[PDB]
Amino acid sequence: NQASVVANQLIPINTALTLVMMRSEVVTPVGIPAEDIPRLVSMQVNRAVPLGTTLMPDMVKGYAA
Repeated sequence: NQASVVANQLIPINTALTLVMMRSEVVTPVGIPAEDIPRLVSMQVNRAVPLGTTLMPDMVKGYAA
């Protein structure tokens, strides 16, 4: 089924995303699609994102699908 991006470590506020930060899992509710990982790289989050949190569109500065 449909995988989303999930935080693979705590991602602090205002921190640019790296590939080691993002895993993919089938979770609900559904978040940013796992195929968008590659383009989230270097975008910043606007809040701290705890380990295992699904990344949602409103958490990433500048994201529009």
